[PDB]
Amino acid sequence: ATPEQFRQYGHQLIDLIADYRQTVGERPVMAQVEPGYLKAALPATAPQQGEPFAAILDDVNNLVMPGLSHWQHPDFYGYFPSNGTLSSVLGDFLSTGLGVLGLSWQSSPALSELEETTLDWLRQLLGLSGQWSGVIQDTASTSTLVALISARERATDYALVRGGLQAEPKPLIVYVSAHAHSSVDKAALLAGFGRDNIRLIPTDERYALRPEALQAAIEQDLAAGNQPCAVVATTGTTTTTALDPLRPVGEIAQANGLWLHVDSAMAGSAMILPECRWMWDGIELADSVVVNAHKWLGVAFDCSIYYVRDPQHLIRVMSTNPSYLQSAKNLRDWGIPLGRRFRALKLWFMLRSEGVDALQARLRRDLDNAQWLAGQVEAAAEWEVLAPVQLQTLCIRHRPAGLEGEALDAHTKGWAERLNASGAAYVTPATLDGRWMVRVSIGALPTERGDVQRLWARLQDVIKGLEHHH
Ligand SMILES: *Cc1c(COP(=O)(O)O)cnc(C)c1O
Repeated sequence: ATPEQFRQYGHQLIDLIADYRQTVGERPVMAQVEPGYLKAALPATAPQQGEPFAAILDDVNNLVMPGLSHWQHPDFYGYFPSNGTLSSVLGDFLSTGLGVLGLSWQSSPALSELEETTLDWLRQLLGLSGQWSGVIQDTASTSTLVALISARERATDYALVRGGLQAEPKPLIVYVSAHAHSSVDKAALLAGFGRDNIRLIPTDERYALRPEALQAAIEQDLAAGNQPCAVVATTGTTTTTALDPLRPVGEIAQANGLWLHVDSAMAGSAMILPECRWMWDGIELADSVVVNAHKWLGVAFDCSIYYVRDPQHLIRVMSTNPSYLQSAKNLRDWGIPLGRRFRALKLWFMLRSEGVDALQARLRRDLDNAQWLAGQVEAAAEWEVLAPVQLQTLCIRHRPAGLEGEALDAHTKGWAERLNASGAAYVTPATLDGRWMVRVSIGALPTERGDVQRLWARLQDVIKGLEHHH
């Protein structure tokens, strides 16, 4: 397309996306197609000569829109939100249409310097001290790998410029809560740790790891000749949004020379709320922390924030130059990819356009709406909440009288799959304590108290065999 062909196409697409965001609630939250629907519906080869853009858009309405689960939906409650404020979407347009790449400062100064400013902007909004400095990764997954590669490198004296992992005399252990996200385990394994070497630490009544078990596990490996390396604590676990206690775990990791990396992907955003930073107490004792501004806060995916107190050790590892001294910026050296796009446009536009006053009320909205639905669920007979509601996620279940064990597990994913298939809401079944339950994660951008009331009505009715279509 010419730049003005593109501008005739630009305005048509701006309109299509504006009507989507407007009328999204009118659709089934989750896709109602079958595996193979699109591949069967598409050509088998690329076209030799270009095809008109109206042809695409037709295909976009007629083939692509029915095979979407809608994350930006008032009735989406699944997983954790993947929140896409239209101001940040407007930042992403500009980053793509500009076309620049950061391979170095010189290859575009405005990209790196903006990212430096906006990350410091948010560092302050989260309540973090001045010793913290951040970079945008693509995902928490990558971020925790960065942090476990950082952990490895600290405990092995930068072996990567020598024999690397296989020349180390002692197994490097990684200690995580038994409710830590599956990305934490993978990251260990991609950094070479071995499943054997990852000890899951048991949890408490509130599914938070017991520091007493950590220090038990840690003494036992020293009494085995293994070499403890790193702890990974989770502030807001995926199942129940449990809250690892980071001050006792941070004093342990400090007393034993281990890396404390904190996985605050989901609940990190709440730390712009001053009333919620009890959840983060101890975090100043941590070596790294990751928050997914592309989750709840509302910047469009991808935008994963990683903060270290020792950026000189990050640069040493990722630039594979351990002789480096900070006192004697190049985001190249702050993560895996040597090239980045202008994702700082997204943070900049959202932080500005909305304002910290809007971002605070929204998150406090999802917190307040999750206390409301927990109060109905507690009091309705036959219904129960299985975990504390310290964030905006509820672990709920319905209990027919007499119905225990496997049968109930079937009853629970049955109605969970029936509610999802109706189109009224999107919920994520998940296991807790060897039993199946159902998660309600409240925080999609347009989810307000009216929508949550409805969800509580569809939940009751789906058990009585009543399902709602649009
Ligand atoms: C979502 C999440 C992850 C995964 O982060 P990605 O950005 O999807 O890679 C890891 N840990 C926690 C606690 C999360 O909520």
